Amino acid sequence: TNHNLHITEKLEVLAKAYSVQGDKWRALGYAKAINALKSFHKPVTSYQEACSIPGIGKRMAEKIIEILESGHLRKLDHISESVPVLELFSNIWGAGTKTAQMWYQQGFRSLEDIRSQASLTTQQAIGLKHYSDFLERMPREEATEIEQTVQKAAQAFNSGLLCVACGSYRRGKATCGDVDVAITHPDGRSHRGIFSRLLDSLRQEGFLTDDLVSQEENGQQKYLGVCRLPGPGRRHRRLDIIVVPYSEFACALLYFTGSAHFNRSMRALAKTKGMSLSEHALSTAVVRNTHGCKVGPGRVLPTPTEKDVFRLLGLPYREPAERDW
DNA sequence: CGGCGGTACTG
DNA sequence: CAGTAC
DNA sequence: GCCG
Ligand SMILES: Nc1ccn([C@H]2C[C@H](O)[C@@H](COP(=O)(O)OP(=O)(O)OP(=O)(O)O)O2)c(=O)n1
Ligand SMILES: [Ca+2]
Ligand SMILES: [Ca+2]
Repeated sequence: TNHNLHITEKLEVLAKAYSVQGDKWRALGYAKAINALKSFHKPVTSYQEACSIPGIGKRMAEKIIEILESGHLRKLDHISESVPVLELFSNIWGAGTKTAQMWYQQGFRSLEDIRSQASLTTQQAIGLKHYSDFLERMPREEATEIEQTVQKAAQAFNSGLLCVACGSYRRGKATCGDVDVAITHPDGRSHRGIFSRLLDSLRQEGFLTDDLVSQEENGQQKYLGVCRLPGPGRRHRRLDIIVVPYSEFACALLYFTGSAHFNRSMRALAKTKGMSLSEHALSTAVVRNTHGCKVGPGRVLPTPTEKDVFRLLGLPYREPAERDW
């Protein structure tokens, strides 16, 4: 469906360069531009046509036409030499751009330098230890196996527990970066307490190997960690689990499915219509002072299904595969 | 030009 | 609070 | 980077 693949391919490189350098807004504009380019019903044939597309302005149109007519993008040949290294360091889970810059500034140029000389948080050490595993997208069959491991451990405490793999898996992609499992109960009550029990059950199976984010003191809806399927040669994989009350399930699912750019656009649109959208609920506009500052949430508008959220936002419903932005 | 999603942990 | 993540 |  992407009729501008040669253009978007080269735009994404520049976008990634801006991203690993910490120019997050520039990268955002690029992301919206590239998404708009991939959804266009036709290969772009002129500057004027490109400019008429939302998300694309003069500066982006210049590059689009440059790639269209020459087949190349000169700016790519002028990208800083630090960028491949900053990208290398950014590929470590737990390490972002500030950290990458700092490491580069300290002279580090390889994962080996990071291993032997760099100061690493617990999360960064886990990310470094499983660098290759976490960087490799898994086949969705493996994601299925992981999801059903979690589901099997969950429904053992309560067979009525609903478990849905979200993220790229739910959007139907052939490969997944990590497994995203949402859990709830139509009951409305028996979703409570299952967090500790599920985590313990998965730990005793030897399924969970590392924890990145899990605040267990709190009787907590989110877990970020690492798992590995039983059997020889199995890779470590990133696993994220959310447990939500049924009344929020639709917004949770929607959030979890994404994609992230889809979520940002949808929340922006909600904001323009005097509403607020989060993983918890679709609500009315947040409460503000004389100053523009927010001081309180808006009133929750009940949403049993994703379609209800689309409805209350005045949007045509889209299946998960149509949210793959 | 200023704003750019809404949220949550870790240390 | 800065950084990072979903 | 784009948009209003
Ligand atoms: N900045 C972000 C990152 C993620 N998400 C949400 C939407 C995503 O779909 C979901 C899962 O995040 P992932 O990092 O797992 O991204 P995907 O599953 O969509 O793709 P991938 O296969 O690369 O993991 O969380 C979001 O709202 N905002
Ligand atoms: Ca994922
Ligand atoms: Ca994830």
